[PDB]
Amino acid sequence: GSAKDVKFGADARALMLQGVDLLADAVAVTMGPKGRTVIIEQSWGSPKVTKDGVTVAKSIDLKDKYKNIGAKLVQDVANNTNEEAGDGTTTATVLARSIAKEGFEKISKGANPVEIRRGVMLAVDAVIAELKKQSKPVTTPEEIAQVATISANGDKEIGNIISDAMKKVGRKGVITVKDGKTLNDELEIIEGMKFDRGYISPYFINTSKGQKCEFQDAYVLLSEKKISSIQSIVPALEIANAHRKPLVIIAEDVDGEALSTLVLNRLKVGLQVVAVKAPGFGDNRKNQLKDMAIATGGAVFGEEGLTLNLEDVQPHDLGKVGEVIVTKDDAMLLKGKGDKAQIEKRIQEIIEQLDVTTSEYEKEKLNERLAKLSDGVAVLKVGGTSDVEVNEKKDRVTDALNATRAAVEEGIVLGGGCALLRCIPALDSLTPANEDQKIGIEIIKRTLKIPAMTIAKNAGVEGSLIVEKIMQSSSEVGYDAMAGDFVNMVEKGIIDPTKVVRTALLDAAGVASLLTTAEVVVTEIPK
Amino acid sequence: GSAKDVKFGADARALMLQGVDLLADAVAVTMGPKGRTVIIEQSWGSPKVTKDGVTVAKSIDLKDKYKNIGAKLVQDVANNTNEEAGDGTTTATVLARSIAKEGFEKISKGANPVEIRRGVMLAVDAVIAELKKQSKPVTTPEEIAQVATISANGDKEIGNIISDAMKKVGRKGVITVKDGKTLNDELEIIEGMKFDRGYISPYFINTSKGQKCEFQDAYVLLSEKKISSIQSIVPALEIANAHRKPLVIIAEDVDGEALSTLVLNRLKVGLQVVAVKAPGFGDNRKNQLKDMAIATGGAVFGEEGLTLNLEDVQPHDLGKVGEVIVTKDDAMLLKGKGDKAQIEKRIQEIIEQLDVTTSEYEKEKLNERLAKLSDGVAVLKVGGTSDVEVNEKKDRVTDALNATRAAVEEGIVLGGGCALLRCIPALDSLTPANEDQKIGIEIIKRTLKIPAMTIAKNAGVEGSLIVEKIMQSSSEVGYDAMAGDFVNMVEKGIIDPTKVVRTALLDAAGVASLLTTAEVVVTEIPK
Amino acid sequence: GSAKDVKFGADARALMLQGVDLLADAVAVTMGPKGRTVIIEQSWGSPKVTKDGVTVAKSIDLKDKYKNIGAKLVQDVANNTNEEAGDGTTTATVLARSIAKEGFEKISKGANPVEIRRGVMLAVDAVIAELKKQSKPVTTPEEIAQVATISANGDKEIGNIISDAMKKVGRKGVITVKDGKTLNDELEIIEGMKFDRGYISPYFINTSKGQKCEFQDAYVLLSEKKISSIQSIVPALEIANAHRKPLVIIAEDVDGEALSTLVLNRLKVGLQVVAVKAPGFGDNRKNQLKDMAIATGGAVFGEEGLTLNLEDVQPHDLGKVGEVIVTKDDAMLLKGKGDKAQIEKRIQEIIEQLDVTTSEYEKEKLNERLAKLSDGVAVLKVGGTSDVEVNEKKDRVTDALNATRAAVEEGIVLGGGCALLRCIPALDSLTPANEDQKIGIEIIKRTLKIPAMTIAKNAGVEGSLIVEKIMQSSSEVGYDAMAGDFVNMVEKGIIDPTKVVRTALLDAAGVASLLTTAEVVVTEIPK
Ligand SMILES: Nc1ncnc2c1ncn2[C@@H]1O[C@H](COP(=O)(O)OP(=O)(O)OP(=O)(O)O)[C@@H](O)[C@H]1O
Ligand SMILES: Nc1ncnc2c1ncn2[C@@H]1O[C@H](COP(=O)(O)OP(=O)(O)OP(=O)(O)O)[C@@H](O)[C@H]1O
Ligand SMILES: Nc1ncnc2c1ncn2[C@@H]1O[C@H](COP(=O)(O)OP(=O)(O)OP(=O)(O)O)[C@@H](O)[C@H]1O
Ligand SMILES: [K+]
Ligand SMILES: [K+]
Ligand SMILES: [K+]
Ligand SMILES: [Mg+2]
Ligand SMILES: [Mg+2]
Ligand SMILES: [Mg+2]
Repeated sequence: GSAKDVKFGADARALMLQGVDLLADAVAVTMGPKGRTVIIEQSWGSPKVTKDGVTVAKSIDLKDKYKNIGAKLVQDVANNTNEEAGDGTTTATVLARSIAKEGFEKISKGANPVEIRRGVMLAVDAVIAELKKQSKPVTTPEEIAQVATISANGDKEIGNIISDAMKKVGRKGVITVKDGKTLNDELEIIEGMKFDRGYISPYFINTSKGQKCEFQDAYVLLSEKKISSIQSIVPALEIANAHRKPLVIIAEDVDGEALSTLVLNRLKVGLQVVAVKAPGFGDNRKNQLKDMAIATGGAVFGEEGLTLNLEDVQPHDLGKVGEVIVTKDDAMLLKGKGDKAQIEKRIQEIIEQLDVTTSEYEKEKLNERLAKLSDGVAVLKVGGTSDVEVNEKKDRVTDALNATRAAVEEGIVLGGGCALLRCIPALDSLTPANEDQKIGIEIIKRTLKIPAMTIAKNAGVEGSLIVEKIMQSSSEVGYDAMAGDFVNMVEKGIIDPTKVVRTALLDAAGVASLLTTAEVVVTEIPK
Repeated sequence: GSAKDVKFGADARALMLQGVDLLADAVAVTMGPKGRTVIIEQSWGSPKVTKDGVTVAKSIDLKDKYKNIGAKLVQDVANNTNEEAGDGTTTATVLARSIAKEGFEKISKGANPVEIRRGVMLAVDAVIAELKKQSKPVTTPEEIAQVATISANGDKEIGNIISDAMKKVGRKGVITVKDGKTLNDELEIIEGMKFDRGYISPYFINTSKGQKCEFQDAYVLLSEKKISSIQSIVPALEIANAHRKPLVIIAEDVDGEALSTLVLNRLKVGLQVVAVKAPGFGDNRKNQLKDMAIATGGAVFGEEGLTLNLEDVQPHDLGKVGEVIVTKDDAMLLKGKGDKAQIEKRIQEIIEQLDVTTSEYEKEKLNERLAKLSDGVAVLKVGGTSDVEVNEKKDRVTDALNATRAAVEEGIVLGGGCALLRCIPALDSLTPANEDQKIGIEIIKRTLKIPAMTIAKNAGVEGSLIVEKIMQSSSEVGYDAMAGDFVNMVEKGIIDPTKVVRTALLDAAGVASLLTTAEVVVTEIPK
Repeated sequence: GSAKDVKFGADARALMLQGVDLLADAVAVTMGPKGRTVIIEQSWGSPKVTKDGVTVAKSIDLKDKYKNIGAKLVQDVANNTNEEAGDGTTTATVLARSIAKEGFEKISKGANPVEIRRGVMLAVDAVIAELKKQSKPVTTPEEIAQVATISANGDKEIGNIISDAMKKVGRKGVITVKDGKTLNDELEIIEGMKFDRGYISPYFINTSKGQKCEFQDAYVLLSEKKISSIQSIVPALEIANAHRKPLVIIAEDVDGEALSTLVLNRLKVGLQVVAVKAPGFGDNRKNQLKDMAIATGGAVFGEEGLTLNLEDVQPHDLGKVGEVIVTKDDAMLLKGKGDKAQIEKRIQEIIEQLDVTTSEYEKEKLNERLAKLSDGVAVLKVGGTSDVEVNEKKDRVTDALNATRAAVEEGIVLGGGCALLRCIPALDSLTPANEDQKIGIEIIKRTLKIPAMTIAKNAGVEGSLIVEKIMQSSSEVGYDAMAGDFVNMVEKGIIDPTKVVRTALLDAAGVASLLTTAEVVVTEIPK
């Protein structure tokens, strides 16, 4: 409806490339062991100091809307890489800038940018196949410590404490990061669990920093049926809220009108309540529900056997937890106030059920329930002098945790950008169908050298010479930019998760190759 | 006396470097066989298209006076290289920019830039000594053709015609360049003379294109003594007024009172007249005077023997020339209208004088006089379609002539910037006296790679990789950027004059190392 | 000196292409039999209506200096085509625009525009050779009338009167164009003379419309020797001052003081005088001076035989002419007041001298002198109702005369742009040395279709379809754009001079391929 400005061809592509180049130039200074930090002014308080690429990317918006379009596209690259992998956002940003620049350079009258994008996608699929060929699984805790050390900008203490938390809890166990009042980082093992169901409505977020709902010493209400009716929730609301404590409502399916009343009580008067869907798709749902009620000290409502209704609720039928953390994709409970003897009885019942199962699939669920109820969770308190140092270290510790989980689930490859450098001969064996696919393959081939060049450039040396010497060396030799010398990467611990590398490459390639197909750009005229 | 703006330290150096970088970025696009051209708008008509570095440097002035200071200093580098060598101005410009940038980067509180300049000078002296050690004298006309071909941006026709002109006339003979009316270039051999005395007053310049006085079918007046009195020039100026041919007055020392009269008659009514000092010191001066008089048909006035006064001049005692060209440092006569028999008698007299002398010093003067009478003068007429193409081609022809004469004088070294690349181990063997001299030596060492990197960069390849592969290769192997491959440069003809390389390096180094000593910049406030 | 603005690469090239495109779009509307006219506002009086391409080109200057540079370069193309051939300036303009656009489109990082220019020159040489093979000489006066009709925008009356003037006077004879007081054009045969020597000083121009010096009923002074002394010109100038007829001074060589006095008298008080160099080299010069002194009724001064000095001049020793027209390169006398018996005696003497010559070179000079004395001068009086119509028609008549003389000199080819279309297979049989020469050859190959496409576009039809059907037809078939149908071009008389076509192509190609080598543009900042 509003008036629009329309730009065509080379001028529009140059303006979007200027926006892409500005955002990527800001992001790229943080890459590698010799990367620097970015200070972002916050509107409410102290400025934020970060080395995290997606944090820098999300904080940059440009007044020129043509440049802002390219900035938003590179921001999409960084955000998608952060959501899918939790690391490698700087790598994804510089790869996206490289693909966008080399694709913009190749636009001519006879060129077909859609087929160039098809060649880019084919080359990226070939590189991802080569990366999966080069990947090896993580077998030792030393590799875990090395991955967490590299991902935390070379901090050996973070790698050691993450390796210790993974040894004490498990490789698939849950580890969380929260603020510490001391100067040094500390690791504690406490009671709790995490399940992979997020919140149902986005109106319960009272902490806008992490988009999560955080309550302490809250009631948790369990039910086998869907907690729906007004005569089921309103007396429950009165009993739970009116006991000077918050409320957590775990149910099967919650969609309609009662949560709108919950949102009305949250926004107008300030009801501290949260509602989460229950996990499971069968009898495992009921088993985890009973385990929840035993661990929190609460009771199952609307069950088939006892038939306890939500119309008659008593305060002794509600579980008490020391903390509840609800995010978009998962929620978790800390320090339930349930009886220890009942938890031990349920654990022994789980042991007996494991002793009488051989289906090789219910054993997995029973072992998961036993690990959820037995070994506890890991909490990392990040020390530091001030809030800015603590937040920067939180960013690095979260990066290290995400990269360590990715390395556990999908293995490791050579770090320092050498893994992408070793996939160039896989591109050399490709036969393009036409000239535009050859252009796209060559774009990806010249893009694959960019992360190692950026890492070497941030170290103050010439990146092209370093990359050439890496390619002329054997397959195990790369460049330690911190020590500034050519070493065996595996024995020096400079390794990357395979998932992070392939996620960054795919997320950069899709958006940047889509961007290079543009001929016309339409913007609103500024008012 | 006007108001001034004063800037200190890093901001002033950054603005000066911005001006230096702007001028050097404009100049550097013309370097090498794949360099491009610069179009400069002319106020009086058609724009000029040039590949010549000093023309681009002279054509750029900046409104910001802090940037304009650095622009003027780099312009001084280019102009000094053009005056001293006639070639290599683009190389001097990029070397000066490199030295200025690395010197500005290395300035700290404890740094002493004067001692850094001392270390720069010591390193440049070492590199020039290595260049003299690496030089090879020119022995074959094929080397002459190769030098003239390389200096003329690679076309073999200019190199061949310059080689033919130097075969017909001689290695030390005089060759001139002027406009041609045909499409193709052509070489002619006509009879004439050249001596190394320029004009005495700058008011005789009629052609502002080359700051030279050009007359055709002109009178030549000769005298052994100084043409001094007013009554010595009143018959001469009366004959010039009464015979309609421009007057060339060659004398010993001309100053003060009647040169001012010639200026007055040139500016008010427009008398075509020029005054040149006589060449030689002693009997050689009067011998050359008699040679000029008998070659042009004129007579020597005020001589010791005949005692012919300047008060009584007859029209048959004045020489006639088909052309006279008077530049700042030399003068030339072409097509003297003298008797052939008298010239032949003078030539046989010179031969007989040589036959009875063995002094081995004035034998050189006698051979010079015989060459001036008998060897000939080459004229290159540059063909083309328009004035812009003709001027652009004459730039390269003049560059090739200057480089060929320099190669005759001082020999040849490897082209493509490889000669400077082979002087890096000479810097590696130096022991600096202190830290600042070490800084200057490292500045020169990193500067020595700049010309080859610029040549490779203009060829569309990565200059650092090319320079690394050259340095890892044998001493005879360099990079042909025209063919894009690594070749033996002597047998492929890619060679440079030694004088051009050392002149460009010295002229860049002195000015740029003086520039890097600055802390305070004082400019006038614009009105 | 003054502050400069420097632009790099694609933006500067786009700005100069905008200037080239604007000037060529203005010029191209006048092309062909259905071209339209351009009105140019004049500062002093009525606007000028023209179909002439170089007149439109020289009248356009742009405030944007970057666009004005390309405008000046295309103006140089048009001016060089007008000077060398006198026709085909619109064709040269559109060819130059085509070459500039296609060369600007083909510039990339790896492209070498200098070698592209070399390929352009090689392709243009091949096309010019093919045009010379395709050319045929003019044999019949019907071909003369057809050429003059085509060049005068289809005006058969102009072609007929030019053919009649060439039948009465000769194909190599002299024909002049001036204003007429009637409505229709007239042809008058007078007795007069023309030689190929222009004025010595450019200060003698009185009519700024055509840069020519025109006097009526003028004195003519001749001298075998150079008119040298002030004592030689003072009797002549006192006669020309007293006896009051404009003074034509024919001399051997004039460069000095008396011409400065002539210029001073021209500028201050207004002495209507002209000075022209003497034609010929040797005894032919003396014969011509005696011939024309007798033909004008004057006398030869300073001769070897009679020895008549320039100090004693009488009014009966000077010739009288009805008109004198002195341009930059040639001069003419009309209606010399000589004795008929003396001219007849000299003509019979020339016949007697022809009867005793067999060297086949002095016979040519004697026949030329006989044709000068007895052939006659044709004068075309151009009719019209007003000055603007007369000026437009005189532009067309001058174009027709230039094209007719070019067709006499070098023959004819097919008109309508078909001659350039038939040279495409000559480019198809070319093997380029590298990729850049291939790019230049392709540029010239696509450019060769532009004139016929422009002619068809001005006719209101689709040019590409017409050019495709011409190329698919036989070699003698072209497109009559006036009749709008495909005909035999020779049979219908749609023919062009070969010299005009090759001159336009060469003049466009040299400047436009030089322009496509630009990377940096330096302009003056406007004040
Ligand atoms: N000592 C080292 N030598 C060489 N490369 C190293 C070294 N330490 C880390 N790297 C490399 O640096 C890269 C990680 O850099 P960084 O963490 O700053 O960026 P990112 O993972 O792309 O983004 P972000 O952490 O901002 O989400 C990896 O490729 C890793 O292999
Ligand atoms: N085919 C080639 N391969 C490699 N280097 C080459 C080749 N041809 C020329 N060169 C190098 O290019 C340089 C000359 O470039 P150019 O003439 O443009 O600049 P310049 O001599 O520094 O300055 P200017 O000519 O503007 O006064 C020399 O170093 C020469 O060795
Ligand atoms: N009837 C016709 N059919 C086709 N082509 C024609 C016809 N008459 C003329 N032409 C062509 O038109 C062109 C002449 O156009 P025009 O005279 O307007 O331009 P020009 O010669 O390039 O420039 P200018 O006359 O302005 O100096 C020639 O190529 C000629 O062959
Ligand atoms: K980073
Ligand atoms: K150059
Ligand atoms: K026209
Ligand atoms: Mg990281
Ligand atoms: Mg040069
Ligand atoms: Mg015409």
